[PDB]
Amino acid sequence: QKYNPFRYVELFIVVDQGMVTKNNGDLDKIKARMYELANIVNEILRYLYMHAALVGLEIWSNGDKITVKPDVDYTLNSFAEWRKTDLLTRKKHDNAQLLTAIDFNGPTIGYAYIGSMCHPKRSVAIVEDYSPINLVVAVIMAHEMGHNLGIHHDTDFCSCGDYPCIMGPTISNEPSKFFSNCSYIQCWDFIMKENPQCILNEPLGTDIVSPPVCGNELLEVGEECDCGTPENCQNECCDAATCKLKSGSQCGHGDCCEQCKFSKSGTECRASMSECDPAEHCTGQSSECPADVFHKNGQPCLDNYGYCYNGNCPIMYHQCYALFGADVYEAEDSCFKDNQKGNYYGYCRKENGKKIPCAPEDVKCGRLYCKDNSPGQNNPCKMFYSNDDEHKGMVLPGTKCADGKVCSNGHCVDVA
Amino acid sequence: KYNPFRYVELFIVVDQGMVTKNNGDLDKIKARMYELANIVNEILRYLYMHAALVGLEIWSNGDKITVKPDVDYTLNSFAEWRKTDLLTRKKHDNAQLLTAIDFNGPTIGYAYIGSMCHPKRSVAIVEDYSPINLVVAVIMAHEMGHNLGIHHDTDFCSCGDYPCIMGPTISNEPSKFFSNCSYIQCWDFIMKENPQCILNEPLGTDIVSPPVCGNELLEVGEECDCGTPENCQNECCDAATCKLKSGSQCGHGDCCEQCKFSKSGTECRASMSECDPAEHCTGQSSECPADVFHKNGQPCLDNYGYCYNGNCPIMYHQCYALFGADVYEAEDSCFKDNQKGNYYGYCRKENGKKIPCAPEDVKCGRLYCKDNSPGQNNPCKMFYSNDDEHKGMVLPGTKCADGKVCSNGHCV
Ligand SMILES: CC(C)C[C@H](NC(=O)c1ccco1)C(=O)N[C@@H](Cc1c[nH]c2ccccc12)C(=O)O
Ligand SMILES: CC(C)C[C@H](NC(=O)c1ccco1)C(=O)N[C@@H](Cc1c[nH]c2ccccc12)C(=O)O
Ligand SMILES: *[C@@H]1O[C@H](CO)[C@@H](O)[C@H](O)[C@H]1NC(C)=O
Ligand SMILES: [Ca+2]
Ligand SMILES: [Ca+2]
Ligand SMILES: [Ca+2]
Ligand SMILES: [Ca+2]
Ligand SMILES: [Ca+2]
Ligand SMILES: [Ca+2]
Ligand SMILES: [Zn+2]
Ligand SMILES: [Zn+2]
Repeated sequence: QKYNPFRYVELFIVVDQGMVTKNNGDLDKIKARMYELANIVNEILRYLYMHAALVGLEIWSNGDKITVKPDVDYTLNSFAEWRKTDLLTRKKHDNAQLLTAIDFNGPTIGYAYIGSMCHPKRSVAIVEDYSPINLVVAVIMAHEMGHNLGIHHDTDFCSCGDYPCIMGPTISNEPSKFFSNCSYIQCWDFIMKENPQCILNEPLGTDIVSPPVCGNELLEVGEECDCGTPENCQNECCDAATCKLKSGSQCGHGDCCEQCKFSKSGTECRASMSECDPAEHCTGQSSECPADVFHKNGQPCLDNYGYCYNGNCPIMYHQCYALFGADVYEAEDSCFKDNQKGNYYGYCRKENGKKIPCAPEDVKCGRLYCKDNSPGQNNPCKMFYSNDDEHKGMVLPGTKCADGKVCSNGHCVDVA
Repeated sequence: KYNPFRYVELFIVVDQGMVTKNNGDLDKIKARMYELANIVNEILRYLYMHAALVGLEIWSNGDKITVKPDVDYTLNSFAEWRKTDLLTRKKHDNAQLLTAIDFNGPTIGYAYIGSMCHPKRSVAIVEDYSPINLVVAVIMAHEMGHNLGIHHDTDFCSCGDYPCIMGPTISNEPSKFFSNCSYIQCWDFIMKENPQCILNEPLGTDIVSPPVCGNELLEVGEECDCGTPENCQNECCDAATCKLKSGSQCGHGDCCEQCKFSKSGTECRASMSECDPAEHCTGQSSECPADVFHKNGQPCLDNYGYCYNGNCPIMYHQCYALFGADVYEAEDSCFKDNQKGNYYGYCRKENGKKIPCAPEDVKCGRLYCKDNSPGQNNPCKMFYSNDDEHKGMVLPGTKCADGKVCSNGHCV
């Protein structure tokens, strides 16, 4: 299971009603451009060791499914909410942008949550159809996505050469394709230090909706392999320019592809996480590490210390350990009553602003309590809270709150 | 010149139990304390650490705290003594109480985890478990390693076929070796939570125990010292005479280029700011000058700040440190939640207890910064973690007005 240096943003573009009428209804033409923007956005991000892959296009040729308002802050929280409640529940994807004809107040031609990549709500960005030039619109797209990647503007002695850089204070008439030194650092700081696990997988060709394109470094339909331009290709299994495999190779992609041949059967290709993570192994007859399989969510795991959840086994014990280190354990039940106060630290589910208190049963599903015996600092009900992320130190969704019960969204709901 | 090592400046406090046990022979106790401290420096070398005994206090009259058999009491009591008494009249990084009175849950040692340099918590307690110096020494090494965020050797950390310093339990025949985990954790805690109080190198005169040749600590009567002749790697000093070999000039301190002097203008000390007048050497100077600063209050940085202990603290620079780029100084109006008296909003502390700011001292408690993150707009964002309520307080010495500044929670 080799380590991929790249990440991948499985993008989802939405196009507003406004934008459509601009284009006289030509749905096919829109699609065509959204396919092209995508490839320029992936071109651009390559410097950052990142790819951009269009896994969904949804044109509101019917009508805007949210009110697209001139004030760009309302509109963004609005698109972020629809992204989460409607789009996400219908389609898997990492990041969604909204292209629009609507004139924003600023004037602002782009607006996007900082360091949000992968956040169920905030991994989003609004983008003005600020020009017919695709190089321009794509630069804006890549720019906002950069903000999501937690990149801030260039300042001071940031450089991308003697051209206009992507995260420059403001856009040029004749824009370049170049992120800046400052951008590359800030972006990889965000990955290293926030880890958006969701951009980790290479998207499958079937998964991608743009006409397959050879040399974009995205394996796609009809391609036997892809490894960029002839000048960049390190894959001696692949004819960079024709995207077909070379002579004897049975493969030129995947974790189950060695030298150029298929991986021996039994060859582990996806390491197990926990006991809710059955390992995967190569078929001996294919080129890709077989799909990932977990156990039955809710399965007695860890000598019945926990009930499974997405391949892992969340037990209060480990949760303490992470927060508070060696020799610290689960606290007295009494400690959890502080969850009903509904204050800065004690609660269950923040809904979209306020801190909702805990139900006297749901108290084992808010802020966590641990019995810290750190000499000279013994404290029965040790708790953890930073407003640097109020989630650090809340019980993980999936944790036993009793027997035959788990914490689902603030609640100690029932198991089955 | 960057120094790998850190230097624990240890202070030992000996209790009454001990004293009676030695029938009051102080001249003796002193002698053993010196030995212990030396043994404890040997041990530590592996962590690239040193222990230097810069203080020793035998309670041969009164006992300065009622050391109870509840180690946790004795410990918090002895910590408060350290900081509200001992530390007032003696500079020192870490302190240890050797007792001869037995503690409860059969306890030979007791120390704060990762407490190194803490005004109150930089201490540990060790028990007169044994006449055997090396046995006692090791407890001291141990409860120090605790002080340093070092944990019990889990289940398979190793150090040869010897019992290791941070083993679950002590053996009948201890050894001077720290385990690999220990090296790791040590420096993680040092890297991560860097304690500044162990960076300076003890002056030879800062040390109270009889100078030693080949202990890796420059002292009085020594020209240089670089440990055993087996470990001494600078070809400038005979590591047994400690007075430099054939025609060597110097051998320690920054200003010594392999066995000889530096020269003039040669910058010698860091310069945190413009409030730190670099200081260079001169040749004829075997070492570096004393760290000159700037008469506190000397205007600095476009007239946004006034100096302090070497740096130049301004509100803005302090928002950027906590929150990153694009987060600037908040309007005075936010700072007003510092008279609220609540978990985040005070101006200082009297006794565990928080004092709300007077309207006057307001830009002198919790910090507030303007954060316009799209979708997450917050005009008066501040930092608060129960890991350290102090993280986010305005920095002791920061400009809060034309001419006025912050000190111990006031704009004055
Ligand atoms: C407050 C407002 C003025 C910020 C801008 N608006 C514009 O820059 C604009 C409108 C018409 C001409 O310029 C904004 O929308 N900022 C956006 C877009 C942006 C900022 N820098 C670059 C560089 C390259 C491409 C796009 C952008 C932003 O994302 O910050
Ligand atoms: C409650 C009690 C059993 C905890 C131990 N006690 C002992 O270690 C002990 C009692 C009689 C003989 O040994 C404790 O507080 N230990 C200390 C000191 C310690 C533990 N392991 C090592 C290894 C090397 C040096 C010192 C120690 C501790 O801090 O854990
Ligand atoms: C960016 O690169 C240029 C190299 O020309 C350098 O001058 C500039 O200061 C660098 N700054 C950062 C933050 O990398
Ligand atoms: Ca993905
Ligand atoms: Ca391709
Ligand atoms: Ca699996
Ligand atoms: Ca010191
Ligand atoms: Ca010496
Ligand atoms: Ca200076
Ligand atoms: Zn921007
Ligand atoms: Zn211990």
